Amino acid sequence: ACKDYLPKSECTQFRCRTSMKYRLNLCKKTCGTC
Repeated sequence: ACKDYLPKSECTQFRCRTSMKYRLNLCKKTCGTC
């Protein structure tokens, strides 16, 4: 359902914490949002 546009090194749970882009724009899950 939720894939990643980058590796765990690019999409950090932190990204979804404060950065919206990395969540929806980049990876779905890897960023911690699915």
